[PDB]
Amino acid sequence: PNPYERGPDPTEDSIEAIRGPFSVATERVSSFASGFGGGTIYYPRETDEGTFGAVAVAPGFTASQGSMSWYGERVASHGFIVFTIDTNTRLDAPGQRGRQLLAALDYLVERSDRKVRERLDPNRLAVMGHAMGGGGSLEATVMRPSLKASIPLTPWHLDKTWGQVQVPTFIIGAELDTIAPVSTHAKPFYESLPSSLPKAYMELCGATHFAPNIPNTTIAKYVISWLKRFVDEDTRYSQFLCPNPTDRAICEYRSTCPY
Ligand SMILES: COC(=O)c1ccc(P(=O)(O)OCCOCc2ccccc2)cc1
Ligand SMILES: [Ca+2]
Ligand SMILES: [Ca+2]
Ligand SMILES: [Cl-]
Repeated sequence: PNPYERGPDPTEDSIEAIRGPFSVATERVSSFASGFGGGTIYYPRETDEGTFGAVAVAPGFTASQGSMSWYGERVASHGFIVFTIDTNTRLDAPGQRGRQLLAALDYLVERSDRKVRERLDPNRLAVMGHAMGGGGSLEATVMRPSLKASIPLTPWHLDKTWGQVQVPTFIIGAELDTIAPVSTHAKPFYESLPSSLPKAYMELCGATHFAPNIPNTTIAKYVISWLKRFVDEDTRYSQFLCPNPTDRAICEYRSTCPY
């Protein structure tokens, strides 16, 4: 009965697939837009099952949306509006990246053209980001507690305490990261999140700081599952999140399961 359920019942094969059951169309947003550097909107074409939630996606320091473009088709085809953004400058700090993620979401709600706006549920928004943009994902949830989900990917931030976060948060770390080492960024972040929050931490064996910038089935399958569970309230995806996954590519996993 869940009004936000989209797509057939999932399997291990369907969440690993490079293409979900929805066909995807795109829209380029100029950098002239206020509040962020523009980006690319990826949306599902089919409307017979209802509107969709959205996730804004930020890159890291010195990087552009091209470092995140593969999340666009992969995630949107499982039933989401996906907005891979550019920041105002490639040198913006994490707090700036959080502010601009929220401006990108507000663009979708308030400014987008009819093709996008009529496919969107403005009540169900989420944030995701890489490196400093993962620090921005944390920042955005403090700025806006009504967000449905947050996914910081190999996140970087000098602030190590996130005990006021109220948004379900999934931190992905890279075991051999030397730029944002898991021992000094991802793990203290995760441990400082409220213990009553639905949250998870996944550490990828042998991975580096730029693992999130190339197609990665392990990232994709649980990014999709997390957005499904919390943006769509879709408990069909709880089976992949709880108990903790044991994929060979995972070297540590922590969670507040069951949820
Ligand atoms: C300001 O403090 C820092 O130097 C610094 C702190 C954090 C991060 P990041 O968002 O986790 O990195 C993501 C992109 O790789 C960085 C990079 C790429 C290419 C050439 C040099 C550096 C980056 C830099
Ligand atoms: Ca702009
Ligand atoms: Ca464990
Ligand atoms: Cl690295």
